[PDB]
Amino acid sequence: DAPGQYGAYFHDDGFLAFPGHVFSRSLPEVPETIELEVRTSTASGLLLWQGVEVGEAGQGKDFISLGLQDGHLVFRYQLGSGEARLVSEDPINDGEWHRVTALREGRRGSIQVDGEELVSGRSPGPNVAVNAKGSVYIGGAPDVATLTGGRFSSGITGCVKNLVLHSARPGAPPPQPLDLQHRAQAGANTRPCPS
Repeated sequence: DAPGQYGAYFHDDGFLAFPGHVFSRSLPEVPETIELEVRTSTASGLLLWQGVEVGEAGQGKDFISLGLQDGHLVFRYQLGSGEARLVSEDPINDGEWHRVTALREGRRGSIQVDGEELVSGRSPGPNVAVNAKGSVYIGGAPDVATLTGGRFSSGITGCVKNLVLHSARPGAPPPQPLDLQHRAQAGANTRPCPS
């Protein structure tokens, strides 16, 4: 009902972080979807990260992530037996809005940009489930390299909006975009992004 409720602008290495339960999972191999809209000129940086709870390895070093690499969308995950990395054909860091959708069914993944053709990928077997219950970071983090194990080194400057995180637990209701302005547990150098 308010401009900016579902969008956030990141600058000067800002970020928001949400409790892990915004991206709750359950049973291994339950399908999961990430969808968001992004506008940025940033070539390399983190869009979304969820890794293991602080203090829990354990939970192994599993993670799910979305980001930009030389402007291309990248979807990268680790279930405990090797990383998958899916990369868009084209760069998306043109400062115009794009919709990006990342889907996973156990080891198998796909990405789609602007409702165009799928690109698929797989992580090596046998592991099928992500064990990560840490906070969900959007747009960056206070120390991106430490958070991501060096895989990313910065966030983005730009907006993320209409963030849908959904593990399709049997019987559960439809997902809804996350209220970025009222549900974060931590953040800095961010403001509502009208669009």
